[PDB]
Amino acid sequence: KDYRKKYRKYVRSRFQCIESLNKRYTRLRLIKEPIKMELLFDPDDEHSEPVHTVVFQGAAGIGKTILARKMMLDWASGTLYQDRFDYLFYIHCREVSLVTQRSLGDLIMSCCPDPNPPIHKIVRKPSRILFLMDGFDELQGAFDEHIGPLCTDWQKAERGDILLSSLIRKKLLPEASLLITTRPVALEKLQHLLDHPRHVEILGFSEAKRKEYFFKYFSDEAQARAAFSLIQENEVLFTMCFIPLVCWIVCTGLKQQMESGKSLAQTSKTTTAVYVFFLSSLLQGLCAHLWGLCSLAADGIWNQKILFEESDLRNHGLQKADVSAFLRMNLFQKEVDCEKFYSFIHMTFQEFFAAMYYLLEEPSRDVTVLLENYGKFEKGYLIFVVRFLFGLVNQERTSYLEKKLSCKISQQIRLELLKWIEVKAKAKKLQIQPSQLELFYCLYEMQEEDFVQRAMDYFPKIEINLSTRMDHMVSSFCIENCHRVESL
Ligand SMILES: Nc1ncnc2c1ncn2[C@@H]1O[C@H](COP(=O)(O)OP(=O)(O)O)[C@@H](O)[C@H]1O
Ligand SMILES: Cc1cc2ccc(-c3nnc(N[C@@H]4CCCN(C)C4)cc3C)nc2[nH]1
Repeated sequence: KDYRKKYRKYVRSRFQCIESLNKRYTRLRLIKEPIKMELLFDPDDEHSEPVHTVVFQGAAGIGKTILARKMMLDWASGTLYQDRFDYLFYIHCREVSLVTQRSLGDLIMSCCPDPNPPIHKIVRKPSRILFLMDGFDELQGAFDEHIGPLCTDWQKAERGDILLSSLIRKKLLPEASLLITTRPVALEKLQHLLDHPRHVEILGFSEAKRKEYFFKYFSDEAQARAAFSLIQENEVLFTMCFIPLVCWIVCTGLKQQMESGKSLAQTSKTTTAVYVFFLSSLLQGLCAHLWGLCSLAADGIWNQKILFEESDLRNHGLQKADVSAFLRMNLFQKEVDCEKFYSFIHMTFQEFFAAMYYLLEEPSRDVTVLLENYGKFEKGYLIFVVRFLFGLVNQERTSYLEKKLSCKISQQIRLELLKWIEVKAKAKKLQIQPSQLELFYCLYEMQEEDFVQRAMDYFPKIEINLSTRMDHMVSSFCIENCHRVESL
């Protein structure tokens, strides 16, 4: 009752996101599988009982964390679920340990600012509690559908996985509501726990909300109009910029380019080119400390570590003053509340530095054992580590950041990636690790006509499910680059 006011006051301040949240927040697209946020838990024309679990699936960098943090802010402001919920607990999945034996009560007290919250007054009305589980795919370690026995005691301390699994399966607080956000890769795992979920898909910015971001970002109109014109003139960038992280990256790259007397131009055609163009803006240190940055990201992927403490990055080379050269330029950030923990600006940037590690001119650098771990939740699926390898390996493509890669080892990786394509194409009897469309996403990043032409001849037929204009772009490139032993 009176504590709800104290918790709401805390949620109002901690979710300010001054990395205002509102000052940059742009309307994200949400579709049921046109949904009004307030009626997410309201049952449909058929159901009489309300929805208890709602699943937000969306792209990497689409803004799942920003939507969760916006919901938290709007709720504590009064706007959202004023009469539907009394408590909204934000569970940052990357911070939750899958092995750490903890109770559901312990978890709720992590979301509380005070040391002694009234945990019994809080779980008094479970139906009035909504668990905002952010980043299910970001749960470090293996999340198995076989873990057990399940939990039905909120006070009982069970293994992190058993605890989260029991909450998802609605075994723990059955009438408490749940909002799980995740990339669609991990939806295979999540589907096996969900008790009648209502699926929703985050589809980034609309064609109008794309322009809107460019105008909330650029305080000047003459800057905003010119930066959006660069996106309109570029077919690939325009398509890519529905993803808000892509908008942030492009605007920040063009902002650094604007700082100099350099006429606006981004001739980027691949996701790898977008990340290499962005990183090259920050290269004025990130040249001598490139070995550390890549080894830290690779070690943090092989053993599932998003948050690296002071001791992780100290042993990796980057000292106390090097981390300041990465924080101010926007490459490293302080997370895990007011504690000395440093994680990458995004999981896609960690997967980028993990991919770059294998290509630096000198964990292990065996792409063979890296590719064997592809498609596993316990390793982060490695979707982007492989994609960035395909793009960086690109021989007929070089910038400043690409010139610091061994041309001898990037050729060996090129031949290894082509064998991996041949293996996946022929033995299609897999319960999906690299889908046929995902293999088209890998060949798109590659871009080289000598490689894509050879890699395309392995596929017997084209069987893919096109969903976004990106799917029909990436796969059309591969179809155009595929031609038989005598087609004509
Ligand atoms: N609606 C939005 N408005 C403004 N920026 C956004 C929005 N959604 C995402 N972002 C940008 O994307 C970045 C990462 O997105 P995030 O919400 O963490 O997505 P995900 O969890 O799907 O990777 C944010 O730090 C921010 O720069
Ligand atoms: C910041 C940022 C850059 C970026 C570039 C591409 C994508 C992306 N990648 N793959 C998609 N769908 C395929 C479908 C087949 C299976 N594979 C694994 C997934 C869809 C999207 C939007 N997300 C991105 N985020």
